[PDB]
Amino acid sequence: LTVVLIVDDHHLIRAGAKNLLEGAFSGMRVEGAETVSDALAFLEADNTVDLILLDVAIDGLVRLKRFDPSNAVALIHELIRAALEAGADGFIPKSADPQVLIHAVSLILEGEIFLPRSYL
Amino acid sequence: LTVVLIVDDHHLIRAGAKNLLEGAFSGMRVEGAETVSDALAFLEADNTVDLILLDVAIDGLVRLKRFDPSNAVALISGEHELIRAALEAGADGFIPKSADPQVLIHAVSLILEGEIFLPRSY
Repeated sequence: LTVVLIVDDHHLIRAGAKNLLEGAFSGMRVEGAETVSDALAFLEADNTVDLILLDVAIDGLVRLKRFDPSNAVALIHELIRAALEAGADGFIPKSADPQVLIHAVSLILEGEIFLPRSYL
Repeated sequence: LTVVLIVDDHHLIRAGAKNLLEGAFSGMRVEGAETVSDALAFLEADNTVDLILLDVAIDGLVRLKRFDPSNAVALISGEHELIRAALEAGADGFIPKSADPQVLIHAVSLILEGEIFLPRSY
């Protein structure tokens, strides 16, 4: 089972991501947290994940990597640049269509990085 | 997929329950929470579970049941008044910490089927 933790303070966002990703991927489970601090407590209690999608600040990213750099963390120019330096595995616009999110997640789960073309 | 949340501040106690339960039941995923507070945040976020195993205290049981009565909640306790208080607050079970692993499996089966486990002591 693939496990993605979405860390965002709007239920609509976390549920949209869950419905999308669980529908597109066969062995996929999406769990939610509302804050960085809630995500870190989830992670201490031994709950393992393949990827964290983290809402946007860089300090959240730093905290989550500090806990366990073996977890991919992707965010959802300066920001992008800063994120990458802290070890972000991706940056997905919230404006991006379903298909982009699905394929960016695939790539990131395979060890690749997704960035928006604006940056590139 | 059956989801059991273990609310216990002790890594080995969590991992012990996860290995045992996932080992015994084919459709089961065991998740952890450090404290009742963290368990209530996880649940408010709209993460769903089938059964909550709470380490022991009664207020925590009370909080969890007022929050989502549709969740079964059983106490796992290192420790008659206590059990009695628990049941009145609606606990679905009380499993001694010193219980044989196989008793935990069978208590979990019963609790999921809508029954109550209580130790013989009581």
